Amino acid sequence: THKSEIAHRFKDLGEEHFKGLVLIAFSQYLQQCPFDEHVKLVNELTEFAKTCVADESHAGCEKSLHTLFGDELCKVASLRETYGDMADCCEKQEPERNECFLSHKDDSPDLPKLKPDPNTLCDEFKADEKKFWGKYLYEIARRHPYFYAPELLYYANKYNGVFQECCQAEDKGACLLPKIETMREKVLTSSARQRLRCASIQKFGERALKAWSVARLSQKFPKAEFVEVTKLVTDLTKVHKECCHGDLLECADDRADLAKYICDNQDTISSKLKECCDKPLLEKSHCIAEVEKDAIPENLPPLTADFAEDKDVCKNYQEAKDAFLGSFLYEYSRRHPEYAVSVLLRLAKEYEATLEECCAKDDPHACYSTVFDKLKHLVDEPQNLIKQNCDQFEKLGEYGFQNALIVRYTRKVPQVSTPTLVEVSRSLGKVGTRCCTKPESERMPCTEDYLSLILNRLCVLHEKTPVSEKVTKCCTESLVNRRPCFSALTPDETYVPKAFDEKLFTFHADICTLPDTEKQIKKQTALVELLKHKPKATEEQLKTVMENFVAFVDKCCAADDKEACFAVEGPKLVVSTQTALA
Ligand SMILES: O=C(O)c1cc(I)cc(I)c1O
Ligand SMILES: O=C(O)c1cc(I)cc(I)c1O
Ligand SMILES: O=C(O)c1cc(I)cc(I)c1O
Ligand SMILES: O=C(O)c1cc(I)cc(I)c1O
Ligand SMILES: [Ca+2]
Ligand SMILES: [Ca+2]
Ligand SMILES: [Ca+2]
Ligand SMILES: [Ca+2]
Repeated sequence: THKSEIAHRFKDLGEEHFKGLVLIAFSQYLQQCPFDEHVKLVNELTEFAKTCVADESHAGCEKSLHTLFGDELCKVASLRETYGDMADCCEKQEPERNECFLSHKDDSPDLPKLKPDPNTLCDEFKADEKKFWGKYLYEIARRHPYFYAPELLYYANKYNGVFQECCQAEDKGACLLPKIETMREKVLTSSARQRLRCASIQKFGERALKAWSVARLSQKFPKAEFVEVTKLVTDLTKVHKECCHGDLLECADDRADLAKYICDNQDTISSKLKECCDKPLLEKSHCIAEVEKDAIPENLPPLTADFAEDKDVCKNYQEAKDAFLGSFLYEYSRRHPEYAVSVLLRLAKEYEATLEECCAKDDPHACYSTVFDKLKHLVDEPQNLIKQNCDQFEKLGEYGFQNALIVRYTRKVPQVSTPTLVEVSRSLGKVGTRCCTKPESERMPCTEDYLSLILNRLCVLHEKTPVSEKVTKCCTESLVNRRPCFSALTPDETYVPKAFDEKLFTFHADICTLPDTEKQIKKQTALVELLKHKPKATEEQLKTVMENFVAFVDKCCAADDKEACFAVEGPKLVVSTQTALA
């Protein structure tokens, strides 16, 4: 019995989750407002839902969630003061009003860094568990306004489980701290991934997210029929769409239905689902996401048969380009759980091009007969790139490898801003640690997938106020060729070196008194600057400059009166460095 969307969401999801989803919505839309105020919004909106559960015909209950929510945003008194043109949105009609609001969501918000102090935290948690859960929802959402919401609730539960276990113990910090750092990695990954999903939707169509999904599921569910994989992909894709347009109640609902659909059909999807399908809802959906792949069906025809050798290939393609191509991507991926989905979509796109050309020619079959070998370079390229880069990772270690990446990338695209260059090169530096030690069967999936993620963060940060047409080009050409494209950029000698700014290379006694993250960043920032100033420095010249810098920092940190020391050796470094790079 459903004619009120908000009555329906509230009945299906239940009050606790409803409130969590609503809090998240607001925290993602108004990233600057106090936690209190957001709680008040969530409570008025939840009472209005209750009134609707009670009478589904009460005035307003027929209104979509975007309508009701947007209406709540439009009542915030501090709205124009705190967010400006975001308040122009109020003069639009739905869906435009929600598109313009979406468009103000800040991807790199100027916010204090989260640094946990176990006593205050353990105390707050004992005082009020729900409210604790809630500020978690809040701060994380504030920092990731596109966080996949039902998954953020899952993490808020685990967060709670960790605090419930550890606060009991004697050494809180030693219990809390490792667990919180591990989870912080997992949250940052999660965040990245959903940002890529939304941005892909927003820039390349739903069709791209769909293709990716066919590839992913066809990998996990190699036995499932193309029809089943198709249905899964449709529902799952709709889920991502609702979450990317900010309708969280609906995304969480459709997701709960998907997990019900899956746990109810294991027999035609996968034998690896027995475990997952016995957990409570959030845990269940999460487990379904990360599930181990099932066995590949034992005797399978070669791909060559139906896609290169058959005589009707062109005819079949021509009757249903999409189903034919969908079938290609499905059939390739169920056989290769060891290729990265990025590679798989590249193979598929190559296949489409090959066909678009050959099916037009006088004798198509000879043109398409030999396509698979033409497909070979798309697998060879990134196998090689991986081997090569992990070596560099072996000797240098994380931070050495990051310095190489900062060098590479700064030469590559120097019109790009220092903070982004830095953030992105560091993150790229994490790929070796995350992947290189891996047994070969994962290594390509592991690296390519991670890089799409980091390169998407580059695009999203660059799209905002674009400075490198080179970047814009790599980011917006094809979603799937981002990596190769970026790998393919060579440095530019038209690039006129940037004028010398003393401000950029003056260092003070504060650097000794920095959390290490801030140390490495201050340095890495300096390195990026130097390379925008001296585009053509060489690897040895740069290594030496580095040696001089670390000697200098160590020296001045070590004296009991350091400000004098920096005040004196600092310009000595500048001189020396300018002489070396003269
Ligand atoms: O991302 C954070 O800022 C963050 C902060 C805390 I405290 C705990 C976890 I898990 C996080 O992911
Ligand atoms: O990404 C998800 O949230 C997700 C959720 C469900 I339920 C099932 C699969 I396969 C997924 O990939
Ligand atoms: O940075 C790259 O170009 C790169 C590309 C691939 I594919 C794998 C690894 I490890 C990399 O470091
Ligand atoms: O999980 C996904 O469905 C997904 C979708 C896209 I588009 C890109 C990456 I990396 C992903 O992991
Ligand atoms: Ca910003
Ligand atoms: Ca909707
Ligand atoms: Ca709907
Ligand atoms: Ca439902």
